[PDB]
Amino acid sequence: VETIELKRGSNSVYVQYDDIMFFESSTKSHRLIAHLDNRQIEFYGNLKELSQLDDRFFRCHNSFVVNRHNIESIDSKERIVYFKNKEHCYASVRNVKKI
DNA sequence: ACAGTTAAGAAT
DNA sequence: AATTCTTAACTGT
Repeated sequence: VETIELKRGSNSVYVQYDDIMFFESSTKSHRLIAHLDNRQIEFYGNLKELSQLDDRFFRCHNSFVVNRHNIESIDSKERIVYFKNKEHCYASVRNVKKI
């Protein structure tokens, strides 16, 4: 069991670490979006604390924390991180080396 | 180094 | 249970 509580104010949703492809910032202030296989969950959190949960969670961009276990491939020239579910996000110039 | 954008603290 | 203001730290080139 590697469970994370995604706190939502009137409720919480619980997911496994490896259900999560990546996290990004929401356009709602102080919310993030957890990208699961084919669902997304909005919750209260910050990307910094998620990257500190576990070494699989890597801060590849100011707006993205990726789950290394669910990365399918990486285009290092375009700085695109592709996930097993066929979503993608971006790594910043300063962080792309380290993924 | 630069001009523009944004994550997350403080308050409530 | 959510929202704004704020500003240091980030962004790509």
